[PDB]
Amino acid sequence: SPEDEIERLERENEKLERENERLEREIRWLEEGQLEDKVEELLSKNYHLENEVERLKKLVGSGSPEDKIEELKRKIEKLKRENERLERENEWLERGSGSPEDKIEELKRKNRELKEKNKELKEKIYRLKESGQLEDKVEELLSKNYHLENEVERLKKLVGSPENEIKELEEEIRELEEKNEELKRKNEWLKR
Repeated sequence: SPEDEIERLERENEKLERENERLEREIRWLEEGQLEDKVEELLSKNYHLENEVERLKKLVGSGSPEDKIEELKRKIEKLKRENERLERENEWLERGSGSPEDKIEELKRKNRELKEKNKELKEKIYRLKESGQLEDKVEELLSKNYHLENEVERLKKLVGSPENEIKELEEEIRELEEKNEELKRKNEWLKR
């Protein structure tokens, strides 16, 4: 089915999109690097991020709400993708296949573009890394900087009251389940 194609290419492109962004940043740091200077300032940046992780960790008194919020955010993601799958089929049934096939065409063009750039970016980094020892240190420290960045934001999506948060997410789940049901009713109505 066309929507099986659409889903696949969106999955693959977003990952490419994310991975290319990281490579862009690495090259931007290694071309700009005076590399010893760049290393020092990455240490300080990672130092500041690790203390923020610690600060935010202490603002979390219990992991039990954290677990719950994480669980609800996952459920919300499941429900949204399923609602999107139902809306696409419903549009397709109502309005025909010309709209997916153009979307697919655009998605396969961007996919090829994204992969071409990925290969170029990755090729540039190997060249940039080259008989250099500082260069790997810079690689690791940027990688660490990426993970600490992600960790600070994870702890920011939590801390504000954790139970007010669970209250919100559970209301959103009610809305999505209501929407899911309407979309399935319209779908069965169409395929009758």
